[PDB]
Amino acid sequence: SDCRTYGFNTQIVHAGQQPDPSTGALSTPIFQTSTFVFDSAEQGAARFALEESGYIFTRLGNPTTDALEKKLAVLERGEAGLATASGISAITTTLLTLCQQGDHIVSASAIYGCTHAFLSHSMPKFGINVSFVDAAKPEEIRAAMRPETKVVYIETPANPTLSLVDIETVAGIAHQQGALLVVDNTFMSPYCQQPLQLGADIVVHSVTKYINGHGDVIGGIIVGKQEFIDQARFVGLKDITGGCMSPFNAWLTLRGVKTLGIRMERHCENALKIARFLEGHPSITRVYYPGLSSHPQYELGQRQMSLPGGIISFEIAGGLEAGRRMINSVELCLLAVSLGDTETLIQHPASMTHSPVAPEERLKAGITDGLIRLSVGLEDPEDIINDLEHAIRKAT
Amino acid sequence: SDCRTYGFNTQIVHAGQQPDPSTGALSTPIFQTSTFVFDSAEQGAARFALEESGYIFTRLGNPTTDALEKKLAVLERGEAGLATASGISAITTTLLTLCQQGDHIVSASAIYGCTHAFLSHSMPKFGINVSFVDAAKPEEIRAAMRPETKVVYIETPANPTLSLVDIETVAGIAHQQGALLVVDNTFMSPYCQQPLQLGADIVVHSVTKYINGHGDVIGGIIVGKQEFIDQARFVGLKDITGGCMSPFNAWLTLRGVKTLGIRMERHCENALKIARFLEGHPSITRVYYPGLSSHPQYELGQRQMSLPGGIISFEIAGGLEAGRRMINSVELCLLAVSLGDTETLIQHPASMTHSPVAPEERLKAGITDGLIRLSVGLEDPEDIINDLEHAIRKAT
Amino acid sequence: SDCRTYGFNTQIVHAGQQPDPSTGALSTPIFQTSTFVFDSAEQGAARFALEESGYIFTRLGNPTTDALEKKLAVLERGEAGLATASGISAITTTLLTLCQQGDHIVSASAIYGCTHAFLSHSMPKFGINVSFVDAAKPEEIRAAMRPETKVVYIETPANPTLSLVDIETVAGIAHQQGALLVVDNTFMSPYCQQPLQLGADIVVHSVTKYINGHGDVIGGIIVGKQEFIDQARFVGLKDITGGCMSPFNAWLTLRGVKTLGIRMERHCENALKIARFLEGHPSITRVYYPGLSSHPQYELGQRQMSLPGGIISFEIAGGLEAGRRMINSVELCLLAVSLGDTETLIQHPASMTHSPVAPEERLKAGITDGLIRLSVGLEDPEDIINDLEHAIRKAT
Amino acid sequence: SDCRTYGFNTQIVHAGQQPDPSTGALSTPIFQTSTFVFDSAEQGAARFALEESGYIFTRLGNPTTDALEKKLAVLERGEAGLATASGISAITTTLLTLCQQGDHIVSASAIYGCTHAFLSHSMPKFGINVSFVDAAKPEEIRAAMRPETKVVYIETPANPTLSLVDIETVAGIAHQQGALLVVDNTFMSPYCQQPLQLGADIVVHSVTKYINGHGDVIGGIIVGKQEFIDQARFVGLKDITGGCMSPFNAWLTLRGVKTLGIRMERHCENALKIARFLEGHPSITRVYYPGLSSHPQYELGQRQMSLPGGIISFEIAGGLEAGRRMINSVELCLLAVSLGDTETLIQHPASMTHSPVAPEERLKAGITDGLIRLSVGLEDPEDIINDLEHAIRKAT
Repeated sequence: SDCRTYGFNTQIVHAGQQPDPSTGALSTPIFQTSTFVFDSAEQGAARFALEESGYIFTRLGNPTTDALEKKLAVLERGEAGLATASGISAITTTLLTLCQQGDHIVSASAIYGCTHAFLSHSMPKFGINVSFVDAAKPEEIRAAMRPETKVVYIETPANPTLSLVDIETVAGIAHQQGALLVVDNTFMSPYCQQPLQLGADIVVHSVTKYINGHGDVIGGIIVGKQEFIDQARFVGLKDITGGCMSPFNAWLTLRGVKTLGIRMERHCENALKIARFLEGHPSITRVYYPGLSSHPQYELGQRQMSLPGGIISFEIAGGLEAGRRMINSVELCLLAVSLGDTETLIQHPASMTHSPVAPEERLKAGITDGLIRLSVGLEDPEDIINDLEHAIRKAT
Repeated sequence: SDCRTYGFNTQIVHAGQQPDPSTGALSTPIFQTSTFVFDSAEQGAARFALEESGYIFTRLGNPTTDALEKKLAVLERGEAGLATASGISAITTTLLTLCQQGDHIVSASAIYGCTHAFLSHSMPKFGINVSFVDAAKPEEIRAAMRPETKVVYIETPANPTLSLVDIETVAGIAHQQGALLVVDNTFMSPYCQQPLQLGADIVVHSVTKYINGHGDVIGGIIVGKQEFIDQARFVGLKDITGGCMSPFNAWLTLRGVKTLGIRMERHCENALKIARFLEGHPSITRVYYPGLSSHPQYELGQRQMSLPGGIISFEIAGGLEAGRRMINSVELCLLAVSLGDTETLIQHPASMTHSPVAPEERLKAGITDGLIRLSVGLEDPEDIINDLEHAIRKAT
Repeated sequence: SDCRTYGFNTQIVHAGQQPDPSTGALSTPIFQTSTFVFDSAEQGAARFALEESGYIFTRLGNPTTDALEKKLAVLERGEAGLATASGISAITTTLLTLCQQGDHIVSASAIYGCTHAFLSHSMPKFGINVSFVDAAKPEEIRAAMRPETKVVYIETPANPTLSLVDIETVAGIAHQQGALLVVDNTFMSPYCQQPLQLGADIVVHSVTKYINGHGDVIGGIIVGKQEFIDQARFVGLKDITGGCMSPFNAWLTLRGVKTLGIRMERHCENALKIARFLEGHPSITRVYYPGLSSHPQYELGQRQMSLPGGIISFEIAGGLEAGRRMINSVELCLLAVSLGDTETLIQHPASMTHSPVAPEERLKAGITDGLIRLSVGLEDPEDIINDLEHAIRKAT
Repeated sequence: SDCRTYGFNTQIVHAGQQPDPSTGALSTPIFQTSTFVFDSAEQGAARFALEESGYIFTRLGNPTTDALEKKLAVLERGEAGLATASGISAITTTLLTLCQQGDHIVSASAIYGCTHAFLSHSMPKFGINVSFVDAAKPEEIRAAMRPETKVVYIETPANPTLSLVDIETVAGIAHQQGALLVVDNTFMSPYCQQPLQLGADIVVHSVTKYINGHGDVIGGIIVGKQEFIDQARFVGLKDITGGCMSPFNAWLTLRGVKTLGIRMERHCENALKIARFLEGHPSITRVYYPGLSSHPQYELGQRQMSLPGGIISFEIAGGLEAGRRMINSVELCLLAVSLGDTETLIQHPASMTHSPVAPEERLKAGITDGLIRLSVGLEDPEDIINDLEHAIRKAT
């Protein structure tokens, strides 16, 4: 049929893929090649004028990476996809394709840090100005728009305390004033949230996280309309960042994404159990998780997301020293700064990533001294709860 | 000892590599990982302040890719290396790290086309102006410099007719006026030409070509001083292009580069034989190759390069139709647009890549109707000559 | 702690694995090496006398493949593991290590065909005789034992009609007469059945099927006591079959097995729904599935297996021509002879694999003209049922 | 044309390979798949009766590994090839396919040790007897043949002292009495020696050594007539050893073998220089190398081999303690037991591999206390000579 017609789990498995026409191989072959041969001089010009269907060099396009791009276009309900070297490269290829000297961007403040440096330092050095706002208050977005504004940029849920942004409302706003809305959907995956279906124009992900899911690939993807994707490919990728994905990396992420549905169901079932345990514990002051009915935006969460996610933040009694003790006493959870792997990962920003930042500066950035972030994996939830209970008790 | 002390062939083999300290594995392991675990909260902050020796996430750095970077630093005689997703990404990470709105660049006109689009369209859209000149005349370089000029950019040899640029003379010029010189050494590899030893500040390569050598990796490398490489890594890569190399790609290129010396000796021995054959053939009007004593810059070539290279251009009698016939009649050489593989590759720009460009426009770009470009491989030179003789005879 | 202490899902994730001691890499590195270097002459003899802990050459042992072997030892509750090139190599390395000229084997008749050729042709040519029996009747096993009998060999469930063998009862029998029991657990995986816990001495699997799960690796594993595994390694592998697993293949199977629990739960949930649909359909004469209470050995199944599996056989009304029509009319299920992949696979032995065998010969081998075998995947069960209903209706 | 018509270097590059018909990809794709899909029930039976051209499962055959097999068939001038998991598996698949209970084998004594255990212990346990002789004296081969003799087995050159066997003379002998001759050509590669052209029936190699050449693959190949290769595939591989090669391993060895000609020329040029240096050194008692005119079989070497190889053995003054000191004092050569890598490898059997064997037993096995074996790599020969001179001087 057409893969766009089956159920969502059937699409995760089949979309963008078929048996190799030449041999019947069921697995997508790894086309680990730099160049592609023509059968005549005429076929050579046909392709080079983009008139012919074909490949020319991998930096431009490849059969392996084309399969991954078509799969993720189906899952997010967009026209076309484009793969990239990193999550960062997906966001920069995007915004450097759209913007030029004299343009303006409105951005959420609560976004990924490497993204925050690109927007606050690199963009202004090329003539592109950025205003940062609290995107949980849609009126702040409206008040910062200018006649020069080309793009509005948001993430949801947002780190470190998992606050939300009302995608449908923000899209309407940006579009009223002739801007595009760009959403980073890395935290949720297309299994749990679909920003294009709520009005967004372009969606980006680090596949490094849940879409791959196995902790062994650095990569990104951009999904949107065909006429935007063509410019992102033939200008942004080709003539600006040079951030292409390797064919082996595309094959590993096609392999990881086959299990996306069954991994997201288990991540989210395990995280709800662990968040209820932490909510009842007398040494934990706060628990930030969208699935708990005390979250300040619980009802928006219930309309916009099909599940509440695999990430939890929480605050331990006793501040900086207590969080340092808790982290040093886990024996099953692993200390690391990534997320979305099959193993449970834990980190304590105040004593780890943000140790050089000044207390009152982190504080205005949402990061208290006792805040711990947990990426819940696929282990038995009992075992994770037991490791947490033991480390909390010691710490406190 | 110190790898910087052995002969050049010994360095190609050993530099940047050692047996795995943990197991004795002779091959560099493939660290195909997205993240790295800390043993305590304290080790986590140590590394994050860059105080500690270690890895954090692969986008930033990885043990596999660190080996490739250290090897190529040794071979070019530079302080440090930085690997990247493509040849394009090496050049863009470089120039976007150095330049900002209001700066100026002086560039050769005879450069790789994707590089020509980045410089003529993308840079001016960010506030960075570029002047193009004929770099074989060092006076044109001098006359275009301005008080705003940060960088001079050259390739040598240059495509499509293999003209040269006097690296030592151009370095002196740029430095007199306080600019940096950036050289693309893709065509020669560090086995045949060493731009840092002649005065250049930074060297870039597509490893896609000879450094890998096997037609199965898209990649780049930048070599320079440690204080420039640190900024290219922690700002250009991390916060601008996001163009990191995958660890599998770094491992394949470490494997390919082991044979660089013996491949470059054979490429260059085969190309001199084939260029002498073509020079004596009555249906060939011109032969462009640095090893023929009739090349207009033969003596500069003899001082700056240790061998004359594996690439040849040549013009066939009868213009456009004759070149189309010749290309369609080879049976051993393959039609393709890359170079530096183990197989011999042939292309005819006028009927292939540049068919949509207007005759008189290509002409001013050095490309006549009869020009063919040949990348000589590792086959028996007799067999390649026989395939050429047969196709020329038919065509003409 | 000790991985042998956590819950089963925690073990699937963590057992046999840890962060790389040298770098902190979370993913097991790929040690794609043929040899290992010594630091002195003395360390060289230490290892060669097996006194020292270390590696020597990969055919013998490797850090990547050692991780997979230790994981699967934990999951089956055995002392040690040994990886191999194929499912076949696991069974042959096993039985050629145990047996010699003049020995005897008692085997089930209902086993995998390539195994049936090794036992009926290759073994007798080396002096080793084999008696085949119906292993669902434990008295037939007892009546075939001889004073020379070293090994009893069984599979359960068994193909093509999914009959069972009572592992606990057969172990007791073999042991009473001083033989070992060897069980092929390929169909169930250690998530659903644990033969060593019921009395078996040695368990073998093709990892090609569910343990890998992704249709991209050919491989096997043998699990047992350390003193048997040492002989299988240093004699059977080293001096008889030479069937070692590559380190890349071990890394892909470690990656696939991370999801084993969540894949087996979904395979088995989807297969029960599809088997109930087929049981109610008027054009299907029989349905063979252990989860249906009409299976002749339902209660044994309920004691020995934790779930009923992802495989179903069934007979369509109208014999040979009807089965050929049904197979040619599916549009989502794929025609192929493997099983345990993420995609649903279908086959019709009478018109496909066994077309050259004589009707009455196949018949005595359990294979009727209308028998179809289905390997249920991870797609939406509604979509699979709809594709079956459509193809059955046409066929019939 | 037909690849069988070009020169030898052209064949190393091109034979068995072509651009992918479906996409034009120049590199052979990696078909990393376990199964292959049929388009109808009829195509399924066609292939299963071996009537149709196609693949079924990788254990049996694969497009990647088929390319490697066809290349090596061309290079050795045989009809067909068959790839395998290890060098050992190539030899065992071979001899277990040919022989059965009651048969006899005549073998050289001076062969690889793992091969010596298979022949002296495993074969007699299956009813197959073996007589060992000194194959440098063709009369000993003749005197051991019996009416039961099916196969004669030789290696040349032979380890540890590089003595030779006259292939043409031994073939004539075996054939006079109706046996097959099987030659292990691992030490030479098909670039330097071609046993099928001198009368041998079957040739085997470990590709682990020179054919791969890069120290990162364990593998083997068997080359012979099509009717022998078919039985080795459909019976020996399928029903006896199960020793198939993975498709990634076949792709790495296709990539390594592209440089075989240029690597063997440099290995052999470097080894002749190093063997002349050692021949003139007053602390070295003997030098075994086929290229020195004092080798006892120099003239046979000059007729049978096109170059003299990359391996050297030599004896240091002072016996066991002197060899232990020399090995512990090299700083560029690496201590290891493999050979044929791009790095120079050294070993001292008496203090390393054979430390547990009794002095007088090793002695009868050709191994004196002072014997060192050197595998010469691709480094600068000056650097290797300097490292040897320094270590010899200290030792002595």
